[PDB]
Formats: sequence, structure tokens, C-alpha cells
Amino acid sequence: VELPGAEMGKVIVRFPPEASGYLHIGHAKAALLNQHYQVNFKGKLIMRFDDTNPEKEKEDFEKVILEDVAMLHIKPDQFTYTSDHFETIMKYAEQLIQEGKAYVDDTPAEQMKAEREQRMESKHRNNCVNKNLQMWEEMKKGTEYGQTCCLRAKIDMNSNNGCMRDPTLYRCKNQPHPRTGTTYKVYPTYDFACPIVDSIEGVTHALRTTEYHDRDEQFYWIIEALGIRKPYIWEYSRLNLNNTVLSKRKLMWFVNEGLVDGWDDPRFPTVRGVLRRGMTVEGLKQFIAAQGSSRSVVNMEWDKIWSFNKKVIDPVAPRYTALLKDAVVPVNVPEAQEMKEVAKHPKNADVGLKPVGSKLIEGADAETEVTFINWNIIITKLNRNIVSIDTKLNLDNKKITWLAETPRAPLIPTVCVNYEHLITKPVLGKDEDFKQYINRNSKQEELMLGDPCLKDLKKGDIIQLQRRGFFICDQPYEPKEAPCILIYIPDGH
Ligand SMILES: [Hg+2]
Ligand SMILES: [Hg+2]
Repeated sequence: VELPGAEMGKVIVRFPPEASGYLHIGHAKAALLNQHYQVNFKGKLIMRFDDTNPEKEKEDFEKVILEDVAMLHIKPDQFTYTSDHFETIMKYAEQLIQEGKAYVDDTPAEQMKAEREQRMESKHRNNCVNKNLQMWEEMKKGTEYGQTCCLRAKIDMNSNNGCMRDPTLYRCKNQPHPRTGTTYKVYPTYDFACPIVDSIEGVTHALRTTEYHDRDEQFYWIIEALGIRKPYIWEYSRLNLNNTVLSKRKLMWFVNEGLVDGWDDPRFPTVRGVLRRGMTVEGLKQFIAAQGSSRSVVNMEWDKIWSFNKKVIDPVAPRYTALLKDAVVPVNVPEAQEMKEVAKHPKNADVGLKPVGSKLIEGADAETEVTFINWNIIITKLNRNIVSIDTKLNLDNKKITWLAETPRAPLIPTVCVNYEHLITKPVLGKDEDFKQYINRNSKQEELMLGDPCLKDLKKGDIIQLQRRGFFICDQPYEPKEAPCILIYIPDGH
């Protein structure tokens, strides 16, 4: 994790998401890495909404994304909007026309694309300055002919880097902007956006994934043409997880086709779904922090992330107990007449202590005789088709959970839930599609019955059922009825 130029109190980084949907696991990495540099260098972290486009971006997701940031426990020092700088950006666009480093172009898109591939020059590239300015005021006044034009930088159509072949800087859009309204009929591209905004806002270290290394040459070009200050660009590897798709489009297919109950479904790779599934922020930051800025294309097994999480939650989760209900058998031990206040984590005493006479067990337990936990039974006989077993007792001697059917503390309606990937093929692609690797049954519910110290579970508490594994309370119990829903936390393999 070596950062060139990084001095204490002088690092300024930014997370620049566009308010067009939910944040996902990939966004969570970019954001957690930025936080890392903010925290380690006592620098500024700027959150900036990319709002250059008046269409796709909606202020409803603005709330969604801020709540997503918060639940990752990321605490930005300043919040901004690209549109805060529309006036400055346009003055730089105009500066460039004036110097002959930009030109306006009405060339139809298909033909523009074909010229770029064959490194050809546009019929407009050599417009004199006043003609460009004429076509520019056309664009600025939102006219029907200007809506067919394009503003382009004058770089190098012979470049090996497609990014240097006269990129578009400004396009014509007649939609009102949410914040600037109808003041502007023309709007900057992202490619003209980052350099100037990162420079005005003082950003020192601009993080990107390796996929966009071609843009750097173009950015430094913009930055040198204007003479503004130049941030470092710092790169890291994007997140390639098996069985996973991130595309907004492909995820909303799962939403419409009703295989997933919403954008925070625990099977979804959104920040919400991952957390609701049992991921902790500490587990995520750790796995992120083991990455640092590794820069390698690598297919990721989710279970590597869930392993870091197991190490987080295991030394702190309290151990309760649950059993089913349609495979349970009554028991009679006649030697105990009422509560033992035993611990809740066998090793760390600081987690707390929980409270636990003559009546249950389960089906699968009813066949595996002379040990109990937090407690050595020797059973009389099994009266048969098993539906009852009675026993005697004695604590002197030598691996079994049980729920006493005491009237004092009755037991809580529980549901254990389990999930697996919606996509059954790990590393899928090679012009294939996911739409036909669907784990068409991806959820199972199993009605159960749990220890009374489950009456008090809050949504988000992480416990450990004994003999089953780690769970997360999806919804609490409340006095029909409403069960305490517990979701199975993958432990990584
Ligand atoms: Hg264009
Ligand atoms: Hg490019």
C-alpha cells in the first residue's frame, strides 16, 4: 500500500459515484480504499455526485447512496456535485475553442465512429475559431441543429490510444437539470469532467480501476492544455467475484422476474444485500485491506471474503440454541425442578451470560446410552411409532443441545434461512449469459424453536446457533405472531 507523494494532512481523495442505483460490492471497495488513505494520512475525503448528465441521475438514489456510504461507516469531510462547477467547466471549454484546441462537429455518430477506428480526421477538425464559436452558441442556445453537434478536443487522431482521438467534451441535452435547471443546454462529458473537477477540488490522488488506464493520457492532456494543477492517478484492481453479476440491467432482470424480493435481497451483491446477509463492515474492510492496491485481474471466490468475516464474528458472537419443530420429540427427565445463568461465549467472558427442568430434543438427535452442554443423562426406554423418550439422571461422569419446555421461559418462534448463488456457474462469460444458469430455487426456510434469550434479538445482531453455525437476525420477534428470522452466514471454504 505505497502511495507516492503522500504527506500527513495533505492527501485529498474522493469517491465519485453517480446517483443512478444502489451501491454494490465493487463500489464498496473503491470507497473503502479511499477511506483507507483519508484515515492513514489524516487527509480529506470528498464525496462527489457525478451529476453531469441531467437524465439518468435522480435525487432519490442520492438518498440511497448516502445511506449506503453511512452503513459502510465512511464519514466524508465534504460533499459536492460536479454541477457545482458547470460555469467553470464551460469557461475552460470556451478557452480551448479560443486557442483552437477544440472544434464543434455535427458528423453523424456511425460515421464519427468509423473515422475514429481508421484514424481519420473529421470534416470539421480544421474549422477556423469563429466558425467553431458560431456552432458553439448554437449548442448553447439548445437549437435543433445544435442538438446534432458535439464539442471535441483537438488531440491526435493518429494515436495508439483511442482515448486521444479527439474525444467529445460537451453534448447537447434539452432536459432541465435537477440543480441548475434550464440555465444550461449543454453538459460536459465525464472525460472532460474528472480532470477539471478533481483539480478545482484539490484532489491529490485520484483512484481508478485498471480498466481505465487509457483515460490518463487524455486527462493529463486536458490538464496541461488548461494549465491547472495535476493530481496523481492511482490504480487498483476491480472486483471479479464468482457467481456474481454487477450490471444494473442484469440485476433488475432478477428483480422483475420475481426471483429476488428487492434490491437488498441477501443474494444480491449490493452493499445492502451483503450486509443483510451477514457481512460485517470490519470483515469487509479487512479483506479490502489485505488487497491494498494489488493490481491483478483475478477471479474471486466469495468464500475468501466470508473467511475474513468468520474471524471477525467468531470471537464475540453469543451462542444461543435452536431446534426444529416438526422433527422434535418430547423428553421426560424427572430429577430437575427449576435456572442456571451460564455464559454466552465459552471463551470470552465479556460477551455476557444467559439464563437457562423436566421436558425437548429433535428427530436427528433421537438416535445419536450414557454428556450435556452447560451441564450426563441415561435414558430409560423409547416408546415407539419415536414420539417419546424418558430417562433418569446423574451429573457424575464423562455434545447435545436441548430446550427445556419450562413454563417460566417459553421458547421463541424461529426461522432458519439459507441462500445460495442465483448464478450457478462461477466464472461465466465467453459470450455466454447468466439468464440460463439460474439457481431457480435459491432459498429455503426451515421452521424452528429457539432459546428464550432470543426474545431480545435486534435486527442486525449476530449470534451463533449451536451445532449449526453463525446467524444474523433478519427481523426480531414481536407478540397472529411474527417469528425471529435468522439468516445463515457463510463461513467460507
Ligand atoms: Hg459527437
Ligand atoms: Hg477512451
